[PDB]
Amino acid sequence: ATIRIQTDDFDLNAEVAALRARNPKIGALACFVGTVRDLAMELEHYPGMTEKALEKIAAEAGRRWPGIDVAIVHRVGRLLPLDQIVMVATVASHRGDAFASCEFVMDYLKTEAPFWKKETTPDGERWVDARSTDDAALARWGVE
Amino acid sequence: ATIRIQTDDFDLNAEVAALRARNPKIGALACFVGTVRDLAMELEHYPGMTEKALEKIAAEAGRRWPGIDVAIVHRVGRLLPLDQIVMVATVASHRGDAFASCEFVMDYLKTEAPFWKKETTPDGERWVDARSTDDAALARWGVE
Ligand SMILES: [Br-]
Ligand SMILES: [Br-]
Ligand SMILES: [Br-]
Ligand SMILES: [Br-]
Ligand SMILES: [Br-]
Ligand SMILES: [Br-]
Repeated sequence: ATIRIQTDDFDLNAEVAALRARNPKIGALACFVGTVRDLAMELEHYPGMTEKALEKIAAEAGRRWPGIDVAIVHRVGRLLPLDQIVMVATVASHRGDAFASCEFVMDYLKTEAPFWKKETTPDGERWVDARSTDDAALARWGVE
Repeated sequence: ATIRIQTDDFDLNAEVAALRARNPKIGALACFVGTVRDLAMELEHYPGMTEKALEKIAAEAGRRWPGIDVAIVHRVGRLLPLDQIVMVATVASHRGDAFASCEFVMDYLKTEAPFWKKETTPDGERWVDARSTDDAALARWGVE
């Protein structure tokens, strides 16, 4: 369960190869990459706190789908349109568990991991909670 | 809808970048890579026929989730343990459609795309239908 928050960009290929190297006997790999939509974003985490939340999310995915492995890399800092934001990769013996766990981790990440976005309000620059709400995902995964 | 069957190996990064370059305004990308499990595999397709089936699968994904784009690269030939077999990548405005369409394409590919595996039987070398059966996926996607 390799989880990282960084400012540098990540290499999906390299992260996928390392996950496979840690899981020599299973071969179904699902991944997700989110990128700043071209519709600047300044993202900040809570050092230590946010990583622990991501570790808890990956651990819960492992409880629900025994035998998977999970990698998460999330960026922070000043991110431009088209920049990569986050990648989640999971591996399993079969594609069903790989897809489900990858989407579960993304849903839980987007709704619960502590991140903040900088926004300029009339008072001035503020940091606004970047967590999303997804009520259909919560019902899907059995939580209220 | 870029669909290819080839003997050469593929580069997930390069394929993902090209898909994003064809979809400048949406940023949620889901992908799947299947690899020969380390438990040689000789895979063959039906030239023309198999590509058309993959195109039909991607078109149906586009009918179900308007606004997505889909890329499929499938390998054939003599594939060793740990070799990449197949990649499917989808992009959408939001992660829900990206994940669902990617899994749908993989399920339909694995159960319906014409591929054959070489096997040595008592009579001798034979080519056996490599399509899988998934009855839970068929129910999930509304087909009987
Ligand atoms: Br790490
Ligand atoms: Br995202
Ligand atoms: Br599979
Ligand atoms: Br092509
Ligand atoms: Br596969
Ligand atoms: Br998203």
